[PDB]
Amino acid sequence: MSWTDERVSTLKKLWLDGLSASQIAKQLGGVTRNAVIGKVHRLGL
DNA sequence: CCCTGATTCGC
DNA sequence: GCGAATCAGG
Repeated sequence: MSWTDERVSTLKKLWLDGLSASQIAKQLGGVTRNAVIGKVHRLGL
């Protein structure tokens, strides 16, 4: 998949909750923990 | 051997 | 903008 606005919203919610990158990756599907960390960085979190 | 985030740069 | 493959550890 791709970083749709929906998926980014989910990432932000879960990260702001303190879930780890691998946990978020598993919840989302379609991305690795690497992709999640990279997106967290580009979002400025 | 399970796990954590951080970074570079080809794509 | 994206994320594999490191980096740097717990």
